[PDB]
Amino acid sequence: VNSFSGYLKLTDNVYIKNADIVEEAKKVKPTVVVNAANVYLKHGGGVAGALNKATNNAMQVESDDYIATNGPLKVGGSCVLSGHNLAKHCLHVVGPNVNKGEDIQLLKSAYENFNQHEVLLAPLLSAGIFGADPIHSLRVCVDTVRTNVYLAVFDKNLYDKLVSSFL
Ligand SMILES: CCOC(=O)Nc1cccc2c1[nH]c1ncnc(NN3CCCC3=O)c12
Ligand SMILES: [Cl-]
Repeated sequence: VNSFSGYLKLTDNVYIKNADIVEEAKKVKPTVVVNAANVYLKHGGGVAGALNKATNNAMQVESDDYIATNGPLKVGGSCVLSGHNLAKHCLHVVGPNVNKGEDIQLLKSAYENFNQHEVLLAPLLSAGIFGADPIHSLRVCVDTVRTNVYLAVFDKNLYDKLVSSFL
């Protein structure tokens, strides 16, 4: 048993809710919140901008030190950093950005990072400003992640479409 509340169960291990991931994280304080990161960990907008804003820019400060030491992530890759006031840890995962021409096939690799964590609160990778079809992202999530994932979908109309179209 865990403290995630109000989720619809899609599969044995995937759950979904219409929620603002920032508010969900602040309420639940999960062990792991997933950020929709880019390779430079520049948290300017979308989920990343909102998560970083909620940390009063501490996420960005930590991220800039990480990049200065390690260089950029790979598309499809991840790193574990602090969750600040939102979670114990933040798993920064880079899904392919279709608006940059990045290979949508890398979305499966991105979701594989979730399997290193028993339970996660996460957004749909490559959705929103990353330009992929969220219905496709949900399918890849369900077919790739084997650990317990709680998906927060900000947009109510999209949430309803994701549920109603789920196979
Ligand atoms: C002050 C904090 O409040 C907010 O950021 N609210 C808010 C506004 C607009 C969109 C989202 C949002 N929260 C979200 N959490 C998670 N995925 C969000 N969108 N995506 C990104 C990919 C698919 C999707 O529904 C949003
Ligand atoms: Cl977004």
